[PDB]
Amino acid sequence: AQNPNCNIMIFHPTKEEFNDFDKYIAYMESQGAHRAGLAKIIPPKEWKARETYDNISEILIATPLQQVASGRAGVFTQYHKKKKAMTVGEYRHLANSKKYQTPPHQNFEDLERKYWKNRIYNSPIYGADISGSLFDENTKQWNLGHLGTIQDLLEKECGVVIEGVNTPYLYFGMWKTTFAWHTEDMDLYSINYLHLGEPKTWYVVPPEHGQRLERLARELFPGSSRGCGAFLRHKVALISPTVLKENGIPFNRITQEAGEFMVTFPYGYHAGFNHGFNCAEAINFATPRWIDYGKMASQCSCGEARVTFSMDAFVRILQPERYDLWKRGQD
Ligand SMILES: O=C(O)CNC(=O)C(=O)O
Ligand SMILES: [Mg+2]
Ligand code: NI
Ligand SMILES: [Zn+2]
Repeated sequence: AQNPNCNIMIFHPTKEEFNDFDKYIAYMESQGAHRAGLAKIIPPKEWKARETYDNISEILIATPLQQVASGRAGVFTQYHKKKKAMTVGEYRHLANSKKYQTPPHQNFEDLERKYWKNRIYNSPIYGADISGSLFDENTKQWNLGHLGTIQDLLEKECGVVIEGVNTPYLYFGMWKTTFAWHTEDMDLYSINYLHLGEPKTWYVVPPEHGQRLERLARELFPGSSRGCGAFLRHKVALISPTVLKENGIPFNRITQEAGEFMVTFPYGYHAGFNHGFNCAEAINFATPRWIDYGKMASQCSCGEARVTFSMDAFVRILQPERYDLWKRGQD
Protein backbone atom coordinates (compact mmCIF):
# COMPACT_ATOMS: atom_id res chain seq x y z
CA ALA A 1 0.00 0.00 0.00
CA GLN A 2 1.42 3.36 -0.99
CA ASN A 3 1.79 6.07 1.68
CA PRO A 4 0.75 3.85 4.59
CA ASN A 5 1.51 6.52 7.24
CA CYS A 6 -0.92 8.96 5.43
CA ASN A 7 1.59 11.75 5.03
CA ILE A 8 0.75 14.86 3.07
CA MET A 9 2.51 14.55 -0.34
CA ILE A 10 3.83 17.43 -2.44
CA PHE A 11 3.90 17.15 -6.24
CA HIS A 12 5.89 19.02 -8.89
CA PRO A 13 4.24 18.18 -12.25
CA THR A 14 6.05 19.11 -15.45
CA LYS A 15 4.32 21.29 -18.00
CA GLU A 16 3.45 18.19 -19.98
CA GLU A 17 2.03 16.43 -16.92
CA PHE A 18 -0.06 19.66 -16.21
CA ASN A 19 -2.18 19.19 -19.31
CA ASP A 20 -4.54 16.49 -18.31
CA PHE A 21 -6.11 17.28 -14.90
CA ASP A 22 -7.97 14.03 -14.38
CA LYS A 23 -4.91 11.97 -15.31
CA TYR A 24 -2.75 13.78 -12.78
CA ILE A 25 -5.24 13.32 -9.95
CA ALA A 26 -5.30 9.63 -10.72
CA TYR A 27 -1.47 9.59 -10.76
CA MET A 28 -1.31 11.27 -7.32
CA GLU A 29 -3.72 8.65 -5.97
CA SER A 30 -1.56 5.84 -7.49
CA GLN A 31 1.20 7.15 -5.22
CA GLY A 32 -1.10 7.10 -2.14
CA ALA A 33 -1.70 10.89 -1.92
CA HIS A 34 -5.35 10.51 -0.95
CA ARG A 35 -4.50 8.61 2.18
CA ALA A 36 -3.50 11.92 3.83
CA GLY A 37 -6.77 13.69 2.90
CA LEU A 38 -4.80 16.62 1.43
CA ALA A 39 -1.97 17.09 -1.18
CA LYS A 40 -0.01 20.10 -2.39
CA ILE A 41 0.65 20.69 -6.12
CA ILE A 42 3.34 23.18 -7.12
CA PRO A 43 2.65 24.26 -10.77
CA PRO A 44 5.52 24.10 -13.35
CA LYS A 45 7.55 27.25 -13.61
CA GLU A 46 6.17 27.97 -17.14
CA TRP A 47 2.55 28.25 -15.79
CA LYS A 48 0.61 31.25 -14.54
CA ALA A 49 -3.00 31.75 -13.45
CA ARG A 50 -3.29 35.25 -14.97
CA GLU A 51 -0.92 38.09 -15.92
CA THR A 52 -1.24 40.35 -12.87
CA TYR A 53 -3.42 40.96 -9.80
CA ASP A 54 -3.23 44.76 -10.22
CA ASN A 55 -6.86 45.28 -11.21
CA ILE A 56 -8.94 43.36 -8.54
CA SER A 57 -9.71 46.12 -6.10
CA GLU A 58 -13.19 46.79 -7.40
CA ILE A 59 -14.53 43.22 -6.82
CA LEU A 60 -17.34 43.49 -4.25
CA ILE A 61 -17.56 41.47 -1.08
CA ALA A 62 -21.34 41.80 -0.62
CA THR A 63 -21.47 40.06 2.75
CA PRO A 64 -18.20 40.09 4.74
CA LEU A 65 -18.41 37.76 7.70
CA GLN A 66 -17.06 38.65 11.21
CA GLN A 67 -16.00 35.40 12.82
CA VAL A 68 -16.88 35.54 16.54
CA ALA A 69 -15.55 32.75 18.73
CA SER A 70 -16.92 31.08 21.92
CA GLY A 71 -15.23 28.51 24.14
CA ARG A 72 -11.60 27.98 25.09
CA ALA A 73 -8.45 28.68 23.08
CA GLY A 74 -8.07 25.17 21.73
CA VAL A 75 -11.78 24.12 21.61
CA PHE A 76 -14.17 26.74 20.31
CA THR A 77 -17.01 27.46 17.93
CA GLN A 78 -17.37 30.44 15.64
CA TYR A 79 -20.44 32.22 14.33
CA HIS A 80 -20.58 34.46 11.37
CA LYS A 81 -21.93 37.99 11.86
CA LYS A 82 -22.83 39.64 8.60
CA LYS A 83 -21.20 43.08 7.96
CA LYS A 84 -21.88 45.76 5.40
CA ALA A 85 -20.56 45.35 1.84
CA MET A 86 -17.15 46.47 0.93
CA THR A 87 -14.79 46.30 -2.08
CA VAL A 88 -11.63 44.17 -2.16
CA GLY A 89 -9.61 47.43 -1.96
CA GLU A 90 -11.47 48.47 1.16
CA TYR A 91 -11.08 44.98 2.66
CA ARG A 92 -7.34 44.94 1.94
CA HIS A 93 -6.95 48.26 3.77
CA LEU A 94 -8.91 46.88 6.70
CA ALA A 95 -6.82 43.69 6.82
CA ASN A 96 -3.64 45.86 6.97
CA SER A 97 -4.94 48.13 9.72
CA LYS A 98 -3.43 48.03 13.19
CA LYS A 99 -6.56 46.31 14.56
CA TYR A 100 -6.38 43.36 12.04
CA GLN A 101 -2.86 43.09 10.71
CA THR A 102 -0.59 40.06 11.25
CA PRO A 103 1.70 40.57 14.31
CA PRO A 104 5.44 40.41 14.10
CA HIS A 105 6.63 36.84 14.05
CA GLN A 106 9.76 34.70 13.52
CA ASN A 107 8.50 32.04 11.18
CA PHE A 108 5.34 30.05 10.35
CA GLU A 109 5.65 27.96 13.53
CA ASP A 110 5.77 31.05 15.75
CA LEU A 111 2.72 32.49 13.97
CA GLU A 112 0.88 29.16 14.40
CA ARG A 113 1.58 29.33 18.15
CA LYS A 114 0.21 32.84 18.27
CA TYR A 115 -2.92 31.81 16.31
CA TRP A 116 -3.85 29.06 18.72
CA LYS A 117 -3.02 31.13 21.81
CA ASN A 118 -4.94 34.20 20.79
CA ARG A 119 -7.50 33.50 18.03
CA ILE A 120 -10.54 33.48 20.33
CA TYR A 121 -9.84 37.01 21.64
CA ASN A 122 -10.33 38.59 18.22
CA SER A 123 -13.07 38.61 15.62
CA PRO A 124 -11.49 38.79 12.10
CA ILE A 125 -13.57 39.52 9.01
CA TYR A 126 -13.60 36.88 6.19
CA GLY A 127 -14.66 37.69 2.54
CA ALA A 128 -15.57 34.05 1.96
CA ASP A 129 -17.75 32.26 -0.50
CA ILE A 130 -17.93 34.87 -3.40
CA SER A 131 -19.04 33.29 -6.72
CA GLY A 132 -16.40 34.14 -9.34
CA SER A 133 -12.94 33.37 -10.79
CA LEU A 134 -9.54 35.05 -11.17
CA PHE A 135 -8.17 32.60 -13.74
CA ASP A 136 -7.55 34.17 -17.17
CA GLU A 137 -9.78 32.57 -19.79
CA ASN A 138 -6.65 31.85 -21.78
CA THR A 139 -5.14 29.70 -18.98
CA LYS A 140 -5.73 26.18 -20.24
CA GLN A 141 -4.13 24.08 -17.51
CA TRP A 142 -5.63 23.76 -14.00
CA ASN A 143 -8.10 26.55 -14.62
CA LEU A 144 -10.64 26.06 -11.77
CA GLY A 145 -13.44 27.62 -13.87
CA HIS A 146 -12.94 25.03 -16.70
CA LEU A 147 -12.96 21.78 -14.87
CA GLY A 148 -15.34 18.89 -15.81
CA THR A 149 -18.52 19.36 -13.81
CA ILE A 150 -19.67 17.04 -11.00
CA GLN A 151 -23.05 16.62 -12.84
CA ASP A 152 -21.23 15.38 -15.89
CA LEU A 153 -19.15 12.98 -13.81
CA LEU A 154 -22.27 11.52 -12.16
CA GLU A 155 -23.85 11.16 -15.54
CA LYS A 156 -20.83 9.51 -16.98
CA GLU A 157 -20.53 7.01 -14.09
CA CYS A 158 -24.12 6.27 -13.35
CA GLY A 159 -25.94 7.06 -16.66
CA VAL A 160 -28.47 9.57 -15.21
CA VAL A 161 -28.59 13.15 -16.37
CA ILE A 162 -29.20 15.68 -13.67
CA GLU A 163 -29.81 19.42 -13.22
CA GLY A 164 -27.25 21.69 -11.54
CA VAL A 165 -24.11 23.62 -12.15
CA ASN A 166 -20.60 23.68 -10.53
CA THR A 167 -18.78 27.11 -10.34
CA PRO A 168 -15.78 28.41 -8.32
CA TYR A 169 -15.71 30.62 -5.30
CA LEU A 170 -13.28 33.34 -4.17
CA TYR A 171 -12.11 33.81 -0.56
CA PHE A 172 -10.52 37.07 0.60
CA GLY A 173 -8.80 36.47 3.98
CA MET A 174 -7.01 38.32 6.75
CA TRP A 175 -4.98 37.33 9.77
CA LYS A 176 -6.84 34.81 11.97
CA THR A 177 -9.68 34.16 9.50
CA THR A 178 -10.59 30.55 10.07
CA PHE A 179 -12.11 27.58 8.28
CA ALA A 180 -13.71 25.15 10.71
CA TRP A 181 -13.33 21.35 10.68
CA HIS A 182 -15.30 19.86 7.75
CA THR A 183 -15.46 17.54 4.81
CA GLU A 184 -16.88 18.75 1.52
CA ASP A 185 -20.60 18.54 0.59
CA MET A 186 -21.38 14.94 -0.29
CA ASP A 187 -17.69 14.15 0.67
CA LEU A 188 -16.54 15.58 -2.69
CA TYR A 189 -12.97 16.57 -3.52
CA SER A 190 -11.97 20.20 -3.35
CA ILE A 191 -9.17 22.10 -5.07
CA ASN A 192 -7.91 25.44 -3.76
CA TYR A 193 -5.50 27.84 -5.47
CA LEU A 194 -3.88 30.61 -3.42
CA HIS A 195 -3.80 33.48 -5.97
CA LEU A 196 -2.00 36.11 -3.95
CA GLY A 197 -0.91 37.34 -0.55
CA GLU A 198 -0.07 35.73 2.71
CA PRO A 199 -0.12 31.98 3.46
CA LYS A 200 -2.88 29.59 4.55
CA THR A 201 -2.14 26.87 7.13
CA TRP A 202 -4.08 23.60 6.85
CA TYR A 203 -4.77 20.71 9.22
CA VAL A 204 -6.16 17.40 7.90
CA VAL A 205 -7.28 14.00 9.20
CA PRO A 206 -6.71 10.94 6.96
CA PRO A 207 -10.06 9.72 5.47
CA GLU A 208 -9.57 6.28 7.03
CA HIS A 209 -9.58 7.97 10.46
CA GLY A 210 -12.36 10.52 9.99
CA GLN A 211 -14.69 8.82 12.44
CA ARG A 212 -12.08 9.31 15.20
CA LEU A 213 -12.35 13.05 14.70
CA GLU A 214 -16.17 12.81 14.71
CA ARG A 215 -16.17 10.93 18.01
CA LEU A 216 -13.90 13.52 19.63
CA ALA A 217 -16.04 16.33 18.28
CA ARG A 218 -19.17 14.81 19.85
CA GLU A 219 -17.36 14.67 23.16
CA LEU A 220 -16.07 18.23 22.97
CA PHE A 221 -19.26 19.87 21.64
CA PRO A 222 -21.90 17.91 23.49
CA GLY A 223 -24.90 20.32 23.02
CA SER A 224 -24.16 20.57 19.25
CA SER A 225 -23.97 16.81 18.98
CA ARG A 226 -27.44 16.33 20.60
CA GLY A 227 -28.79 18.85 18.18
CA CYS A 228 -27.57 17.11 15.03
CA GLY A 229 -26.05 13.70 14.17
CA ALA A 230 -23.75 15.43 11.55
CA PHE A 231 -23.12 18.80 13.20
CA LEU A 232 -19.61 19.16 11.66
CA ARG A 233 -21.61 19.89 8.45
CA HIS A 234 -22.46 23.22 10.16
CA LYS A 235 -18.83 24.26 9.72
CA VAL A 236 -18.45 26.02 13.09
CA ALA A 237 -16.17 23.82 15.29
CA LEU A 238 -12.44 24.27 15.90
CA ILE A 239 -10.10 21.92 17.75
CA SER A 240 -6.37 22.75 18.01
CA PRO A 241 -3.44 20.50 17.08
CA THR A 242 -2.51 20.29 20.78
CA VAL A 243 -5.97 18.98 21.69
CA LEU A 244 -5.96 16.53 18.78
CA LYS A 245 -2.52 15.17 19.94
CA GLU A 246 -3.76 14.88 23.56
CA ASN A 247 -6.65 12.79 22.31
CA GLY A 248 -4.59 10.58 19.98
CA ILE A 249 -6.30 11.81 16.74
CA PRO A 250 -4.15 11.18 13.64
CA PHE A 251 -3.61 14.37 11.65
CA ASN A 252 -1.08 16.36 9.61
CA ARG A 253 -0.41 20.02 8.88
CA ILE A 254 1.06 22.06 6.06
CA THR A 255 1.29 25.70 4.98
CA GLN A 256 0.16 26.73 1.46
CA GLU A 257 1.84 29.74 -0.15
CA ALA A 258 0.77 31.97 -3.02
CA GLY A 259 1.01 30.18 -6.37
CA GLU A 260 0.30 26.72 -4.93
CA PHE A 261 -2.67 24.37 -5.22
CA MET A 262 -4.10 22.15 -2.49
CA VAL A 263 -6.45 19.21 -3.18
CA THR A 264 -8.65 17.73 -0.50
CA PHE A 265 -9.78 14.15 -1.01
CA PRO A 266 -13.17 12.56 -0.27
CA TYR A 267 -13.92 12.42 3.44
CA GLY A 268 -10.64 14.25 4.34
CA TYR A 269 -11.56 16.48 7.30
CA HIS A 270 -9.71 19.80 7.18
CA ALA A 271 -9.48 23.12 9.04
CA GLY A 272 -7.09 26.06 9.06
CA PHE A 273 -6.37 29.76 9.08
CA ASN A 274 -4.99 32.61 7.00
CA HIS A 275 -1.76 34.41 7.91
CA GLY A 276 -2.70 37.85 6.58
CA PHE A 277 -4.44 39.43 3.58
CA ASN A 278 -4.87 36.87 0.78
CA CYS A 279 -7.11 35.66 -1.97
CA ALA A 280 -7.88 31.96 -2.73
CA GLU A 281 -10.16 30.30 -5.32
CA ALA A 282 -11.72 26.90 -4.71
CA ILE A 283 -14.22 24.51 -6.26
CA ASN A 284 -15.53 21.01 -5.67
CA PHE A 285 -14.94 18.21 -8.17
CA ALA A 286 -15.51 14.46 -8.53
CA THR A 287 -13.78 11.41 -10.02
CA PRO A 288 -14.96 7.80 -10.42
CA ARG A 289 -13.52 6.97 -7.03
CA TRP A 290 -15.73 9.58 -5.33
CA ILE A 291 -19.03 7.84 -6.17
CA ASP A 292 -18.76 5.37 -3.29
CA TYR A 293 -18.01 8.20 -0.85
CA GLY A 294 -20.96 10.20 -2.10
CA LYS A 295 -23.30 7.24 -1.50
CA MET A 296 -22.12 6.95 2.14
CA ALA A 297 -21.79 10.67 3.02
CA SER A 298 -23.46 11.82 6.22
CA GLN A 299 -25.98 14.32 6.09
CA CYS A 300 -27.32 17.17 8.28
CA SER A 301 -31.14 17.24 8.28
CA CYS A 302 -31.59 19.58 11.35
CA GLY A 303 -31.81 22.69 9.21
CA GLU A 304 -28.52 24.30 10.03
CA ALA A 305 -26.21 23.25 7.17
CA ARG A 306 -28.31 24.74 4.25
CA VAL A 307 -26.47 24.23 0.91
CA THR A 308 -26.54 24.87 -2.81
CA PHE A 309 -29.04 23.99 -5.41
CA SER A 310 -26.91 21.31 -6.96
CA MET A 311 -26.79 19.08 -3.83
CA ASP A 312 -30.41 18.08 -4.29
CA ALA A 313 -29.74 15.79 -7.21
CA PHE A 314 -26.71 14.21 -5.52
CA VAL A 315 -28.80 13.18 -2.52
CA ARG A 316 -31.76 12.20 -4.70
CA ILE A 317 -29.79 9.84 -6.91
CA LEU A 318 -27.08 8.55 -4.58
CA GLN A 319 -29.06 8.48 -1.29
CA PRO A 320 -32.72 7.99 -2.13
CA GLU A 321 -33.58 6.57 1.36
CA ARG A 322 -32.23 9.79 3.01
CA TYR A 323 -33.69 12.20 0.47
CA ASP A 324 -37.09 12.96 2.07
CA LEU A 325 -35.53 13.75 5.51
CA TRP A 326 -32.69 15.77 4.10
CA LYS A 327 -35.06 17.83 1.92
CA ARG A 328 -37.26 18.68 4.94
CA GLY A 329 -34.05 20.09 6.50
CA GLN A 330 -33.58 22.22 3.40
CA ASP A 331 -37.24 23.56 3.76
O1 LIG B 1 -9.95 28.55 2.20
C1 LIG B 1 -10.92 28.36 3.01
O2 LIG B 1 -11.42 29.23 3.80
C2 LIG B 1 -11.68 27.06 3.05
N1 LIG B 1 -11.31 26.16 1.91
C3 LIG B 1 -11.64 24.90 1.86
O3 LIG B 1 -12.26 24.34 2.82
C4 LIG B 1 -11.35 24.11 0.64
O4 LIG B 1 -10.68 24.66 -0.28
O5 LIG B 1 -11.81 22.95 0.62
MG1 LIG C 1 -11.61 45.14 -9.80
NI1 NI D 1 -13.08 22.54 2.31
ZN1 LIG E 1 -27.43 19.82 11.44
